[PDB]
This record gives sequence, structure tokens and C-alpha cells, in this order.
Amino acid sequence: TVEAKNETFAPQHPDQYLSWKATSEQSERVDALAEDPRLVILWAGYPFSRDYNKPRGHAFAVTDVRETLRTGAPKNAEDGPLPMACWSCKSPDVARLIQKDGEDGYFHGKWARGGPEIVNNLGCADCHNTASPEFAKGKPELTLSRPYAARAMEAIGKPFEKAGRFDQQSMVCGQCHVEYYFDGKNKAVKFPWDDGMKVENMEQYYDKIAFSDWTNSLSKTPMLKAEHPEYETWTAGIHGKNNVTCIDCHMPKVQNAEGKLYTDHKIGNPFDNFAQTCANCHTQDKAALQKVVAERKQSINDLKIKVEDQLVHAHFEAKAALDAGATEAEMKPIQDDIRHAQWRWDLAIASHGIHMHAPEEGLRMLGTAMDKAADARTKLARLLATKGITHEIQIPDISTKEKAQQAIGLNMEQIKAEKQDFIKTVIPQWEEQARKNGLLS
Amino acid sequence: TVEAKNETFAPQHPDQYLSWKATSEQSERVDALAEDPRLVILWAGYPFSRDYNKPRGHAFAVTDVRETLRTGAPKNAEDGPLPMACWSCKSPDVARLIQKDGEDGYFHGKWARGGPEIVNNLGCADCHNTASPEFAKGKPELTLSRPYAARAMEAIGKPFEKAGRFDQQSMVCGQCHVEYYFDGKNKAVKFPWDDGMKVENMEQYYDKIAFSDWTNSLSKTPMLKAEHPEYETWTAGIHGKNNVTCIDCHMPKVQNAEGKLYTDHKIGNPFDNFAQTCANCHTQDKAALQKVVAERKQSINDLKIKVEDQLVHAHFEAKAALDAGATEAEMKPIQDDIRHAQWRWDLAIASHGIHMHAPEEGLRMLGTAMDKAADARTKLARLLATKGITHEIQIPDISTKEKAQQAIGLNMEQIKAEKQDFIKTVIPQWEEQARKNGLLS
Ligand code: HEC
Ligand code: HEC
Ligand code: HEC
Ligand code: HEC
Ligand code: HEC
Ligand code: HEC
Ligand code: HEC
Ligand code: HEC
Ligand code: HEC
Ligand code: HEC
Ligand SMILES: [Ca+2]
Ligand SMILES: [Ca+2]
Ligand SMILES: [Ca+2]
Ligand SMILES: [Ca+2]
Repeated sequence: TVEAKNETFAPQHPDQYLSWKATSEQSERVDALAEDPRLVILWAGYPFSRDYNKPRGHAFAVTDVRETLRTGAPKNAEDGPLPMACWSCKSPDVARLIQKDGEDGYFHGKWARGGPEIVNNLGCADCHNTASPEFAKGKPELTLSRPYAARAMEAIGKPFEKAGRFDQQSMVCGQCHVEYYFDGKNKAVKFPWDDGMKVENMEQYYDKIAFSDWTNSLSKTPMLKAEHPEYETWTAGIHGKNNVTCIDCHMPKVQNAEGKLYTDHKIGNPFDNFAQTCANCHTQDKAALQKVVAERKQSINDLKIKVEDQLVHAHFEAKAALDAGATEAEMKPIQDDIRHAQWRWDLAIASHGIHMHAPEEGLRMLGTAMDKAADARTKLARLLATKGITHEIQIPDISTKEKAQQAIGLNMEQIKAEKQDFIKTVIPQWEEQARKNGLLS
Repeated sequence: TVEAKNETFAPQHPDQYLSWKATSEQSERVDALAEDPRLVILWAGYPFSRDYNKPRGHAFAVTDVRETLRTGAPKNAEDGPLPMACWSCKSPDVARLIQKDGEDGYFHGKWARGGPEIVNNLGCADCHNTASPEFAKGKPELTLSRPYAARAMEAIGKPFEKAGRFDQQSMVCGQCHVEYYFDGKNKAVKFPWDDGMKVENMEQYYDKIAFSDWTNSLSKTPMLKAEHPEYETWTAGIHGKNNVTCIDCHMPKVQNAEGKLYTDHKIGNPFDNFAQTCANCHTQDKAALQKVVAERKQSINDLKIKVEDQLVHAHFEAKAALDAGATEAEMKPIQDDIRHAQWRWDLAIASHGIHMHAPEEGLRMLGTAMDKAADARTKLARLLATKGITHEIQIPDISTKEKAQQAIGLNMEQIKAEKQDFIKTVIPQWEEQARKNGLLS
């Protein structure tokens, strides 16, 4: 009953379909590791040290999860580093499978298993109850197609079905644009929102279940990874406090050539249509508003670099303490500090929109990260001294992405060669197979 | 021609006179050192470690400068810790003396010397050209009565006489509500704005002229003291960027009983008259806006305390290094870091309005302070280890103002008794001479 094949809806909804399809124009894929090699050190031991780009259009979600080095080059349906859950926020086929196989059945196994099943571009079924008679009549019928997201919204005291129109608008974005972790042996997507959506709430939450994402290979710290917390941070910011929704800025109401109103489905930079976005509410002109947002982006970027420099030193200083023979008991309180410092930093800046959505909250977060980075490095200086080291720990050359990846032991030549062979030969097999099974066009 | 006796104007300007006089109702004097005993440590060796209160009504400026422990108990016109310049932002008799004796004449000598001269409350001649025939007709004729403030406004490319009416309104407050230092032999008020008003600009400015306000007596760091930077920080925040003036919030247009509109001169908390302040521009209700401002206040306070705890440790750790025989050369880079860390912290939170005027900027500044505090403490830990110390440095009990003051070697019982006697006996003498000279009554 869930229709994952988006083009089904084109004749009935040409304004929404044509604009939805146009996210393919947002095609630039910017390498964030090249731009910030410190990230390779911070994420040492984790797939994000291999490959991390800025987001681009929705049209590319499927392509990009296939192509990222993070997903590797599985040789069969039970192989590869990552689980089925990596599909969850990329395609309406996820909705299709959850309905067919149930949530547990969908999450079981490896990402590689979903390859010939998850094939349509993030689309209509992700956000709309397309099976409602009202939808054909041109009403939105917004829904949460993801039960893990429905459960999260209830956990914050905001059940979707009791929510008004405007809260529901941001909630559909909130199915994917959130911080999450993989829960249980089968790695189900969960939002860590049980105690609240603030960095302090989530930190306490993860510590109480003793969860870690990975162990940093330099410091041996049990780490937490933050991912794109737009919902949580937008909530904290002044626009969210005034229930200015994701849609007010990213999906403005515009007019077709016949003067009819519709929701613009080309989801991108709100500044690209200032006249229909900020200008609905603000008297300031485009240049003046761009200048403010740019200033905040710079303030955040300057402070973020300072925190990351502290963390790079902390990881290498912990590596030096290990190399001088520090025991697990000696390392533990240091590693607790590093875990908390990096959690705070990563949640502060994992969203590329933080300087717009809640710049004051990103700044505050970075400040609390810096407090724990200070504690870690002071403990480490004292620990190193007990092992007879009283000099500054020198860092290897991390001036480019390539040097940093080399420095942490990654064989990037082999990694990329394996991935490129996977892209060359497996993806077409997946698509050929999906077409044979009627899942794709 | 400056008229420092404010009551002169009462019959011509009864609406402004009566509301100006009403700041006397804002009478609560809150002890900031009691609320945060860490301050006593950070300002060790400076008058601020003795006595520091939150501000109250303008009506109390002359009495508070007289009554603070900071000015002490001078025995004659050439005694006491502080110079004439401490009167500068308290009273229209400053304008009177500047015009009579010239600026250089005014600044010469000790605070004690101006006692029998600076006797009228902060008032009309501080902000108005009262000599103008237009003033008796009811036109404001705003003026800068302080030449150093006029110089500072020119330095930021905003000469007062070329400014529009609305720029001029906030400049009048920016005669006093600024960061300043004492320049040269005679200790003249100067605002450090030559290179701009950002924390980074002022930090570089003071470093280039190798200025310090005092040497912290625990760490022997040459320190910089920040004071109430409202003008600078208001300029950095979104309200300033939008030319919302100090007056828009703090001196709203109100109607008298006969329904005549005038500027309310009872300068206080804008939330006391929300209907004529925020509500002129905002649709949100009073409780909602209060909740937002309180939330930023707590955010800043939380982070401020983290930074302060780091600085308290740094000052004591530096004391331990010194006791362990650290050389001047060994201490120097640490002292640079402490000096910078505390400057950034002090400028961030020296203004009690920062959480309202520019919360993102106060937060940003505190993060940059934390970066330097961390550097200081890491270098300290290494230095201490070279002297055979590898344990954490224990801190004295500083859980109260009294304990903190005892710990830095203040004899508060004696300091307070000398002040009480100064207050009971010298101030009536000053007032007697002023009245005899027709300066007071
Ligand atoms: C609960 C939602 C969610 C899940 C689970 C999720 N993602 Fe994403 N992903 C997003 C969102 C939202 C973006 C765009 C925002 C951003 O990248 O900052 C994104 C972007 C991406 C991108 C493009 C940017 C980049 O990093 O190169 C890739 C590739 C990606 N995800 C792969 C994965 C992989 C691999 C996993 C499993 C570890 C995963 N995703 C799990 C929501 C999710
Ligand atoms: C990323 C989530 C998402 C995607 C995917 C999505 N929509 Fe929408 N859609 C929305 C939101 C949000 C609205 C605005 C609802 C409102 O006004 O309250 C909307 C509005 C609509 C409406 C109501 C008419 C209008 O324009 O206001 C229709 C019909 C529609 N979309 C069709 C489609 C079609 C066809 C597709 C597949 C090409 C699609 N949607 C994919 C989120 C989405
Ligand atoms: C089904 C999960 C999902 C849904 C729901 C979702 N997003 Fe996304 N979004 C993604 C992923 C994944 C990417 C990154 C795509 C890539 O890089 O290939 C992305 C990218 C973006 C970007 C970056 C676009 C660009 O060109 O750089 C923006 C902005 C965005 N989404 C906004 C929204 C808004 C607003 C909503 C709510 C109407 C929403 N998203 C709903 C998953 C989702
Ligand atoms: C008040 C207007 C506004 C609101 C509401 C809003 N956004 Fe944004 N968002 C922006 C602007 C503007 C940018 C780009 C900032 C820039 O140009 O530097 C941005 C950036 C982003 C990005 C980073 C993509 C990129 O690479 O630029 C994502 C993802 C995103 N928004 C998603 C969301 C989500 C999801 C919501 C709702 C939870 C939301 N936005 C609500 C205005 C808004
Ligand atoms: C649906 C109405 C609406 C939209 C659209 C809108 N804004 Fe706002 N904006 C507000 C409201 C409400 C406030 C809070 C201040 C107030 O009470 O007026 C605000 C506050 C702000 C502030 C001050 C707080 C902060 O975050 O620094 C900035 C800057 C700003 N907006 C920029 C933008 C930009 C840029 C856009 C376009 C990407 C935009 N706004 C679009 C309504 C809107
Ligand atoms: C450039 C103007 C200016 C200068 C010069 C100045 N002050 Fe002030 N003073 C202010 C302002 C504005 C306030 C209220 C704001 C605040 O305290 O944060 C204030 C408040 C005070 C208070 C009441 C609050 C407190 O700290 O207990 C005292 C006492 C005081 N000043 C004493 C002094 C002393 C002593 C000097 C000489 C070292 C001095 N002032 C120099 C502007 C100035
Ligand atoms: C802290 C600075 C300051 C103080 C002290 C001060 N004024 Fe004012 N005054 C202002 C400002 C600002 C305005 C508004 C000017 C405008 O509207 O542009 C104003 C306006 C006025 C006006 C014009 C009419 C009106 O109500 O707007 C008169 C007359 C006046 N004040 C009289 C006085 C009197 C009399 C005193 C002494 C009892 C005094 N002021 C003290 C700053 C001050
Ligand atoms: C002549 C110097 C001077 C001028 C001009 C001046 N201030 Fe003040 N202000 C002070 C001092 C000193 C205090 C602290 C008084 C005390 O605590 O005894 C103070 C206190 C205040 C307070 C705290 C009131 C309270 O009850 O806590 C506010 C608000 C304030 N000033 C605002 C303004 C505004 C707005 C203007 C411009 C109209 C400004 N002032 C003009 C020196 C000045
Ligand atoms: C957009 C409104 C607005 C503007 C503009 C404004 N203020 Fe404020 N200011 C406030 C509010 C509201 C508070 C009290 C915050 C609170 O209650 O927590 C405050 C606090 C203060 C305080 C601290 C007083 C105290 O009681 O602790 C001072 C001093 C002050 N303002 C002076 C100024 C000066 C000088 C200017 C111009 C450079 C200015 N303000 C501009 C609204 C404003
Ligand atoms: C002269 C008109 C005016 C006055 C009076 C005014 N504001 Fe604002 N306020 C603005 C403007 C303009 C913005 C920028 C957002 C926008 O474009 O609307 C803003 C933004 C804000 C913001 C969002 C920035 C932030 O800090 O997140 C808050 C909060 C706010 N105002 C609170 C208040 C409070 C509280 C008062 C009363 C003490 C107040 N303003 C009085 C015009 C005004
Ligand atoms: Ca992007
Ligand atoms: Ca996570
Ligand atoms: Ca006060
Ligand atoms: Ca100063």
C-alpha cells in the first residue's frame, strides 16, 4: 500500500513533483574532511574519519549513501561495516519495507541486504499519507512514516496526532534531521530524547545506559558521535520559540503560472528565494540579513576551531600516556573528560545550519565543551609527568586530509580502490535486480 | 554656565524632574561578591576584591562612590587609593569642574580632593545643554558633557555633532556605560576604542601599549580589568544593529495626567513598563519575553561559573609554581594566558545586561576565555612537574565572600571600621563646605 515510486504522483501533482525533482540542481558535494582535517583525528577509528561531505539535495540521498566510503564495499548481503539502519533516512522504500516486513524485520541484518530493495529517491511517501483520498484532492495529509520518529515525538510530550498543523510541519523534517543512535543488537534507529533534547539531557542519557558509538583509536576513549541535530537545535533557537517552522523558510508557499498557491518542494537555501521567505516577516533587506547570518557563521567557526585544536591535542596526549604505559584505571577519568568534551563539540556543530537556527546555543555548547577539554589536558599533563614526561606532546603533520588519514593508519589507496569497484559493478546489479522485481522503473 | 543643581530645573520641567527623581525608588544594593566569592580570587590585589555591588538607581551614584570600600577612607585631600577620575561618571558637578578648571585641572589629584565639590546627583547637565534657550522651551538639546566621551565617539567614526537624533540618544548613555581605563600621569578617563570595540580589538590595544590595571597577588599576572561595556556590547547585539536605542527600552515616551507625552526619566528595568517599551515593537506577551531573557541569563551564568572555576584554579596553581621557585621567564607565558583568559571573561560579564543586549556575544567571549584558561592550566601542570609536583593543587575554602577575603589576606573587620568612620564623619564635612560655597542645597 505504500507507494515508493515517486513518478506515480507526477500527473496528479505536477507543481509539487516538478519542484521536488529540482533538488537535483543542488548537486555540489563538498568534502568536509578536506576543509577540516582535524575531524580525521577526532573521528579516528570510526567511518567518519574515512569520508564526510556536506549535505546536498534530497535527490542525491540514495546515491550518496551508496557512494560514501563509510558504507564500504560489501561482498554479499551479510557483509560490510554498516547495518540496515543506514537506509532509514534516505528513501520511501524504507516506509515500504517497514510496512511489509515490520520494523524488526526491516532493521535486521546489514546495509548490503537493502541494496536491491532501497532504490527510489527520498520522496512523497516519506512525508505524506499518499493512501488518503484527500491527498489526491491536493491536501497534504502529513504523516510520520517512521515509527521510531513517532515514538520520539511522544517522548518529548508532542504526539504528532495531537499536534496542530504548524508543529506537524517541522515534525516531518524531524523524522530524519535529528541526532540518533543504533539501539540493541539489531541496531534500530532511536532518538536519545527520553530526558530531553538539550546536550546535557542527552549526555546524561548516554552515560546512564553506558552507550558508546566507537573507541577512538588514538586515545582509546569510548566516544559518542553527534549527527545533524536540526530538530533539537531549531527548537532551542528564537525562531523555533516563535514556531517559525522548517517550512516557513525552506518550503515557502509560491504561485504557479496560473496564479495558484502551492508549497515549493525544491528544499534548499532559503536565501535563494528571500522575497518569499525572510521577507514575509522582516523589513531588513537581503544583504543585511545575509551579513548577520555570515557573522554568526564566522563566530561559530572561529570558536569551533579552537575547541577542535584542544581535542586533537587531548587525543594525541592520551596516545602518549598509553605509549608510556598508563593503565586503564589511570586513563579512565581522562577518557571520561574527552568523551564529554567531544560530545559537546560534535552536537554544537554537527548541524551545518546552527549559526542560523540557534547561534547562541551552538556558542554555549562549544563553551561547555572547552571546559571538559581543559580538564582532560590538565589531568593528562599530570599523568604524563608521573611517567617522567614533562614536555609538550608533539602532533604529527595533519595539515591536509590525506596526511591526517595517513597519520591514523588508514590505507586510503586500498579503501578507495575497493569502493570504486563496488560503485562500478554492484550498484548497476542492484538497480537491474530492483527493476526485475518491479521496485524501480 | 553648567548648572549642576538639578532642583533649579524642577519648576520649568516638572514631568522630567519628578520621574528623574524617582530613581531613588530603585534602592536595593545587592552584594555581587557575596553572590560569587570566586570574584574575590580573580580580583586579588585590586579594590574590586573588597567590595562590588550590582548597580542601582542613578539617584544613588554619588552616595555609592562615597560609600564603597573601593574608595577607602582617605585622611586628607591627598590620601586614599583612588584618583579624581572616579567621580567622572557620578555627577553633573564633573561637567561644572571641567568647564571651570579644564579637563586636565579636573583629573589632577586624588578622589578625596573632589569630595567637597562633587555633591549633586547624576542629573540634567550630564545629558542636556541646559544653557541653551531651546532647553527652557522644552527641547532636549542633548549634549556630550564629557570631552573624553566625545573623543571616543569620533574614534569609532561617529562624531556626536554629525550623528542623527537616534544615534545621539545612545551616545549620551555611552558617556558612562562603557569600558574605560586611566590614561597617563593624571589618570584621565579614556575609552580603549582606537582599534574598535570588540574584545579582540581592546585586547590587542592594551597589549600594544603594555598596559595593566593591577598585578594579581596570587599569580603575579599583570591583569586587565573590564567595566560595564553596555555601549560596546549593545552595538554588537541585534537590537543595536537595528538601531533600537538605549532610550527605546529604558526611557519610553509616556503621558502625564493631563495626557501630555514626555520622556520618562525614571531609568530602570524596561520590563517595569512593558506596555510602553517592548510592546511597541513586539507582539509576544510580557511573561513570554521575560522567560526568554531569564533563560539567556541562566545560560550565561552557568558558563561564566565554569570559566571562573578554571581561573580560580589557574591563579592558585600559579601561586604553587611561584612557591616552588618558578622563574620570571618560566611564569611569563602562563601569565600571558591568564591575563588574556580573564580579560575575555571580565569583558563578557562585566555588563549585567549582556544576556539581554548581546547574549550571543557574551557567550562567544566566554568560550574564547576558556581556550586561554585551558592553555594556562596545561602549561602550569607541566611547569609544576618540572619542580617535582605531580598532584592536583588543593585550593583554600572559598565557599563564602568572607572566607575568600580571609584567604587572600584582607583584614575586612578593619577595612570596614575605617570606612564606617570615614562615612560618619568626613561626608557631612564635605556637604557642609559645599553648601557654604553655594554648590549644594
Ligand atoms: C535518523 C536519520 C539518519 C540516519 C539513521 C542516518 N542518516 Fe545519513 N543523513 C541524515 C540527514 C538529516 C543528512 C543531511 C544533513 C547532514 O549531513 O548534516 C544525512 C546525510 C548523509 C550523507 C551525506 C553527507 C555525508 O556525510 O557525506 C551520507 C553519505 C549519509 N547520511 C550516510 C549515512 C550512513 C552511512 C548512515 C548509517 C551510519 C546514516 N546516514 C544514517 C539522516 C540520517
Ligand atoms: C521532505 C518531506 C516531504 C516530501 C518528501 C514531500 N512533501 Fe509534499 N509537503 C510537505 C510539507 C511539509 C507540505 C506543506 C504542508 C502544509 O502546508 O501544512 C507539503 C505539501 C504538499 C501538498 C499539498 C499542496 C501544497 O502544495 O501545499 C501536496 C499535494 C504535496 N505536498 C505533494 C507531494 C508530492 C507529489 C511529493 C513527491 C514528489 C511530495 N509531496 C513529497 C513535505 C513533503
Ligand atoms: C527521509 C529523511 C529526510 C526527510 C524527512 C527530510 N530530510 Fe532533508 N535531507 C535528508 C538527507 C539524507 C539529506 C542529505 C542528502 C545528500 O547529501 O545526499 C538532506 C538534505 C537537506 C538539506 C540540504 C540541502 C542542500 O542542497 O544542501 C536541507 C536544507 C534539508 N534537507 C531540509 C529539510 C527540510 C526543511 C525537511 C522538512 C520539510 C527535510 N529536510 C526532511 C533527509 C531528510
Ligand atoms: C527562520 C528561518 C529557518 C528555519 C525556521 C529553518 N531554517 Fe534551516 N536554514 C535556514 C537558513 C537561512 C540556512 C542556511 C544558512 C546560511 O546560508 O548560512 C539553513 C540551513 C539549514 C541546513 C543546512 C543545509 C545547508 O547546507 O545549508 C539544514 C539541514 C536545514 N537548514 C534544515 C532545517 C530544518 C530541518 C528545520 C526545522 C527543524 C529548519 N531548517 C528550519 C533557515 C531556516
Ligand atoms: C514566519 C516569520 C519569519 C520568517 C519567515 C523569518 N523570520 Fe526571523 N524572526 C521572526 C521572529 C518572530 C523573530 C524573533 C524576534 C521577534 O519577536 O520579532 C525573528 C528573529 C530573527 C533574528 C534575531 C534572532 C537571531 O536568531 O539572531 C534574525 C537575525 C532573523 N530573525 C533572521 C531571519 C532570516 C535570515 C530569515 C530568512 C532565512 C528569517 N529570519 C525568516 C520571524 C521570521
Ligand atoms: C566611564 C564612566 C565610569 C567611570 C570612569 C567610573 N565608573 Fe563607577 N559606574 C559606572 C557605571 C555605568 C556604573 C553602573 C553599571 C555597573 O556597575 O555595572 C557604575 C557603578 C559604580 C558603583 C556601584 C556599583 C559597584 O561597583 O558597587 C560604584 C561604587 C562605582 N561605580 C565606583 C567607581 C570607582 C571607585 C571609580 C574609580 C575607579 C569609578 N566608579 C569610575 C561608570 C563609571
Ligand atoms: C542619563 C541622561 C539624562 C538625564 C540625567 C537627564 N536627561 Fe532629560 N532627556 C534625556 C534623553 C535621552 C531625552 C530624549 C531626547 C529625545 O527624545 O531625542 C531627554 C528628554 C528631555 C526633555 C525634552 C522633552 C521630553 O520629555 O522628551 C527635557 C525638557 C528634559 N529631558 C529635561 C531634563 C531634566 C529637567 C533633567 C534633570 C532633572 C534631565 N532631563 C536629566 C536624557 C537625560
Ligand atoms: C553620568 C554617567 C551616566 C550616564 C550619562 C548614564 N548612566 Fe546609567 N548608571 C550610571 C551609574 C554610576 C549607575 C550605578 C548607580 C549606582 O549603583 O549607584 C548607573 C545605573 C544605571 C542603571 C541600573 C538602574 C538600576 O536600578 O539598577 C541603568 C538601567 C542605567 N544606568 C541606564 C542608563 C541609560 C539607559 C543611560 C542613557 C539615558 C545611562 N544610564 C546614562 C552612570 C551613568
Ligand atoms: C532592546 C531593549 C534594550 C536596549 C536597546 C537597551 N537595554 Fe539595557 N536592558 C534591557 C533589559 C530588559 C534589561 C534587564 C534584563 C533583565 O531584567 O534580566 C537591561 C539591562 C541593562 C543594564 C543592567 C541594569 C541592571 O539592573 O542590572 C544596564 C546598565 C543597561 N541595561 C543599560 C543600557 C544601555 C547604556 C543601553 C544603550 C547602550 C541599553 N541598556 C540598551 C533592555 C534594553
Ligand atoms: C524599537 C523597537 C524594539 C523594541 C522597543 C524592542 N525590540 Fe526586541 N527586537 C526588535 C528588532 C528590530 C529585532 C530583530 C528581529 C527582527 O527583525 O524583528 C528584535 C529582536 C529581539 C529578540 C531576538 C534576539 C534574541 O535575543 O534572540 C528578542 C529576544 C527581543 N527582541 C526581546 C525584546 C525585549 C525583551 C524588549 C523589551 C525589553 C524588546 N526586544 C524591545 C525591535 C525592538
Ligand atoms: Ca549543503
Ligand atoms: Ca549519534
Ligand atoms: Ca540593579
Ligand atoms: Ca577597564
